[PDB]
Amino acid sequence: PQITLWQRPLVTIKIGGQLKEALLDTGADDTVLEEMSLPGRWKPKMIGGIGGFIKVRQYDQILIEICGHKVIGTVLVGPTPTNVIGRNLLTQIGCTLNF
Amino acid sequence: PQITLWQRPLVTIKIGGQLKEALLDTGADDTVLEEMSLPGRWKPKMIGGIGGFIKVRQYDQILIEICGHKVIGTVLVGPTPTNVIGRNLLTQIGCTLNF
Ligand SMILES: CC(C)(C)OC(=O)N[C@@H](Cc1ccccc1)[C@@H](O)CN[C@@H](Cc1ccccc1)C(=O)N[C@@H](CCC(=O)O)C(=O)N[C@@H](Cc1ccccc1)C(N)=O
Repeated sequence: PQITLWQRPLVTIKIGGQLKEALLDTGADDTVLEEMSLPGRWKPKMIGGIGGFIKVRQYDQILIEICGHKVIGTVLVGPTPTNVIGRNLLTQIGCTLNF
Repeated sequence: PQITLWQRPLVTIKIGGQLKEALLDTGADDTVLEEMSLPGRWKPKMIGGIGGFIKVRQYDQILIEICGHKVIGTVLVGPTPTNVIGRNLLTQIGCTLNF
């Protein structure tokens, strides 16, 4: 739908059988979730933002249901303060900015 | 206009007589710009993101022209790696997410 920015753009997502809330973030190249049990293989990675860099684990082809849409993509799991849905998934659900 | 997320959502902004590029970021409560000479009074502040926290200076009622729209709001200036336009200004230009 259409979502204004008067409040944080938080949505419900389903990933790995669990329900979580996540921030739709146009300024994030990647999707990064707070520490969680995810199954499968992975490679370590380092990502950066305002404040510096953190080490996360990268899982590829993970199924996530964002609002009503299912998408498969990479999800980084590590010490982020909040779950953020980045552009790698936002393009999959057809998300656009408008003004 | 309508902007997809296949690439970073970078726009041209004019602030303090200078031209700069900035990222439209729905996941940022605030607008934070790389170190720049801005005139006026300010209060120190600390902001956080993925990676930790940084110290910035806060200027209120600063005029910024984002794309074709003029807006007046708070702008944080400090050591951010890239200029980000946060929700405090995105609401001013009527920016919405859609999918
Ligand atoms: C700007 C500020 C007011 C301090 O708010 C946030 O940081 N907001 C974050 C959400 C949040 C707010 C408050 C509390 C908790 C959580 C989120 O929107 C962050 N958005 C961008 C802001 C930003 C972009 C670029 C530079 C500096 C800052 C970001 O860090 N995005 C990261 C997210 C992690 C990721 O996607 O990997 C990113 O795209 N990083 C890229 C590019 C990069 C590399 C190295 C350094 C900086 C940026 C990357 N591939 O690592």
